[PDB]
Amino acid sequence: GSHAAILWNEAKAFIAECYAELGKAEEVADRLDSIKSEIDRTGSYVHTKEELEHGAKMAWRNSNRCIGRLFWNSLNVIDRRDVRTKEDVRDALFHHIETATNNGKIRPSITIFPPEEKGEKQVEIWNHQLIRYAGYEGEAIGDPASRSLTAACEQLGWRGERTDFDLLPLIFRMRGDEQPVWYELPRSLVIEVPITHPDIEAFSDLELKWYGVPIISDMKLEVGGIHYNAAPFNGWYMGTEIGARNLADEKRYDKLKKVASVIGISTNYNTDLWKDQALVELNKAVLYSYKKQGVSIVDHHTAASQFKRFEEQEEEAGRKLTGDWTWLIPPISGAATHIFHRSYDNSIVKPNYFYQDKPYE
Amino acid sequence: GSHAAILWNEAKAFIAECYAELGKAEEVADRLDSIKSEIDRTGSYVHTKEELEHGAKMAWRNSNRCIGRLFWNSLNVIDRRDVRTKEDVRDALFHHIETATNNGKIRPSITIFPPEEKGEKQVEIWNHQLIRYAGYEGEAIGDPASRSLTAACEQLGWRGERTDFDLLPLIFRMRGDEQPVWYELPRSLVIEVPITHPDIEAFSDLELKWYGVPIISDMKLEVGGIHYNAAPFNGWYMGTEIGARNLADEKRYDKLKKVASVIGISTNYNTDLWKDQALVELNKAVLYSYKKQGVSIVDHHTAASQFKRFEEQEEEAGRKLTGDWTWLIPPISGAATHIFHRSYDNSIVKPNYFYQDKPYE
Ligand code: HEM
Ligand code: HEM
Repeated sequence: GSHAAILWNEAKAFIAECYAELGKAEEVADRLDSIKSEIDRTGSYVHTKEELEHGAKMAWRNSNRCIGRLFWNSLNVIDRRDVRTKEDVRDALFHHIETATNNGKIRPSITIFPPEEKGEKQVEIWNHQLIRYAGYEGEAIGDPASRSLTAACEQLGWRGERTDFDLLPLIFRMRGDEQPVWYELPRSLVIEVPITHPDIEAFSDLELKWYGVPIISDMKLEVGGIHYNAAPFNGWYMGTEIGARNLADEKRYDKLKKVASVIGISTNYNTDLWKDQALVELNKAVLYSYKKQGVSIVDHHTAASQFKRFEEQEEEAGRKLTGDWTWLIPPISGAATHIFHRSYDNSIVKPNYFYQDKPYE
Repeated sequence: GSHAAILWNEAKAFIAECYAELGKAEEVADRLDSIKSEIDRTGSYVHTKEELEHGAKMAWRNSNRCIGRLFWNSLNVIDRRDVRTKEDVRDALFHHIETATNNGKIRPSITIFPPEEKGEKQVEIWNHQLIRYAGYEGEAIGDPASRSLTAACEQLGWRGERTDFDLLPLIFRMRGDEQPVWYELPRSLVIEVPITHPDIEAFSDLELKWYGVPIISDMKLEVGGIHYNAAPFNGWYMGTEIGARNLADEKRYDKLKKVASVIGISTNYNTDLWKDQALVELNKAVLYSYKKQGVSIVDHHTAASQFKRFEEQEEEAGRKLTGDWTWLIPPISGAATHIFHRSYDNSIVKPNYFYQDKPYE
């Protein structure tokens, strides 16, 4: 009743906006008629390859928290709405990792899986990211952010070796099944980068490493009223995400004090700004390491500079710019970028990516 | 008509809340009667020494953008509502600098001047801060943030030597005068700190320096409906304000590239994170310098730690905590403090400090 009404309204808004950008303004009338009859006949409608391809791009462009939006139109859209089995999904996820990694020269990609029909999911991905480390407790081992998902995986037959860098398996659920299935990731498919410093040799004593490609797999892609709960996407890392957050947060790997030790500075006084010096060196190490192994990465300055060019292009295209200041500013030297010195409208514009409730926990 | 109504409403709210914290709950009834008769007789009311003293403190406690709120109850309130002449104001401002500086051991203080009567100001301070550097243009000289006020001062007979660190004079306007008066600051009253590094001797080649005490003199203190447009206040600096903003912003002194040069690093590649390393060293220098000359300063870690204790005390006192995340997080290593990892309610609670339109510009 009310669900068939919201769907039609969001479809009219999307097709108009989408076709206007694609230069197919005359085809709007004939397409909306087909959609109206499709919603009445089945209860939903199917996007064309061109529609969801641009839809996923528009969704990226409207992502307020993303600093890499300059490259929105170069997104590699992989259409996998034809998957029916768990092997199909697995192979699609494996393919995503392979094609996105591209031997280091990372390609911003997204794999589209079947959307929700009558509110029920067809494929449901449990992983936050396709490649992520596990986490445990007695004393902290691994990535604390992954604790709940690690426990869920263990309740399904999976067991990790309990090192700080255990690769969580792929874990997803198919329509009609009560519990999800899991598949260990083939190591040959996963690129990892050991962290070393360009001037400090002792840095390798920390035995730090991180994976090459972040692939967010738990967000919902909303395009024209259609909910693609399963649609993993990826870009390349921005150094700070690793050296200022993942390896620095007290609630994550908490490595600042150990970094200070290998670089030769004391952790006695705050006034010595040891945490800051540790952050700079750890972040330099991250950037040097990724570049050395031939894996794409971008520093926060270059990234902000690229985002500045994005702001200019949106003004040039006549589109309103939206952004979340609190997420756009880098966690290291934010005042050194232009983002800090201006304000952004945090309005939500569709199509976009949204958060969804975690099946575990 | 409507002005006498708003005033009475804000007075009832303030006296109740103020006396409840002071343990004088029974005196509320008799005090509100006197106030009601005072508003009818004159059109406004006069605070008691105890009322505005605690009012200024409560105002500090409600300042969402302030990280040093832990020390709210130790505020040194100086009552100068008895000033009538321009010499009175000048001496009060001179006194403020002297007593607040306290030979380096800075004392958080506030000088209260007469409030607005029928919407018109009695004393109007033009300075953003009592002690601040001037700014000019052909090529950039001094502090760009002070350009407009510097031009206004020059249109009044004042002329600076055009160095990067010229002290702007005190400039204020008395009721009944069309234009403001100005007084040069006595150098013996102003403590300045030359910036040097603990390990790098070449740092002094940058010839950087900053003043010791920041005294915001252009904000409005609102207590119980009474508007104290002139009420300068001060705390001590947090290193980052100087080394990550005042001396780092491209729109301020823009010293990062010159800092990189004296510390021995290249400014060629962003991936080398030279801006970040420059920021750490400049900030360490700031903290070491202030401490060396015996002038109070606090690093961002200690400051966040102190703010954490403030959050706990407000929960313990039963008061709702308000804060602006975007201003509370430090501009250097924000994720290394607890502030970054939580959210804050940006609701405005009175009494508080507000922005007011600049008479110049
Ligand atoms: C191409 C390079 C990319 C860079 C450098 C970049 C960078 C960033 C950064 C630094 C954040 C903050 C992450 C954090 O602090 O947790 C972010 C968030 C985000 N970005 Fe990207 N991004 C890229 C590509 C993409 C792509 C391919 C999409 C989608 C098609 C996208 C969607 C978003 C979304 C929705 C968020 C918020 C996610 C969250 O709330 O956890 N980004 N991005
Ligand atoms: C005692 C030590 C103090 C410290 C360490 C401290 C620190 C800070 C910091 C770091 C900011 C940000 C400044 C910027 O980024 O421009 C701030 C803003 C502010 N603080 Fe403080 N503060 C202190 C005392 C005070 C006192 C004495 C009051 C008032 C009685 C106060 C009122 C505020 C207000 C209203 C703002 C916002 C001002 C603006 O928007 O420009 N603070 N504080």
